[PDB]
Amino acid sequence: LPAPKNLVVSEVTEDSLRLSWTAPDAAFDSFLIQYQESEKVGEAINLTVPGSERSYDLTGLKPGTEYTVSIYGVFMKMSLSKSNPLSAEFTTGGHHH
Amino acid sequence: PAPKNLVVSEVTEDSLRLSWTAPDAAFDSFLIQYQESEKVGEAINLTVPGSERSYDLTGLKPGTEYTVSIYGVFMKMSLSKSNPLSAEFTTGGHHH
Ligand code: NA
Repeated sequence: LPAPKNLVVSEVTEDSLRLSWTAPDAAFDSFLIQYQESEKVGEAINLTVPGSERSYDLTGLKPGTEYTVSIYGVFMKMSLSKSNPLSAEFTTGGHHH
Repeated sequence: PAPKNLVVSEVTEDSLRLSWTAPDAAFDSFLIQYQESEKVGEAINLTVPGSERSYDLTGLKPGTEYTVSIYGVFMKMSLSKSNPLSAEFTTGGHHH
């Protein structure tokens, strides 16, 4: 099954991590990115980005701090379901020929 | 849920005007299938919008029994996520 791959940082500063990853073209409608300080100090944060993105800047971080980052591909599927049928027999007017 | 109360409202020598009931907005459309009863493998299929409660079957043979089936059709939307990809990264600078 499809999934994001190759999660790296392309840039780091004292308060940011610029993420980069790969994914099959149009496999995903969006990405869910979850991040939190690794020791679990501070809030777990959830963000969404468009499915065409392959990079994202995590900003407003604390210096010298380890973060656990998770990325999920998100996909929508549309299908049609069918009820059980209702059936009846009817006869047209007139004389059979 | 499913359509209920399939009847004809009108019959002529060449037509059957179908009528049925369904809960408001239960279905996005209806599938109607019909064929001469004493016949196999000549079925006719069509769809109508989910707001409709009648449909005219025309160009039929006189004095002939027809089997008619109606299905309620609903559009299902699914939202799913892949397996996560996870990594740990350290920001720049000195921890405080
Ligand atoms: Na779901």
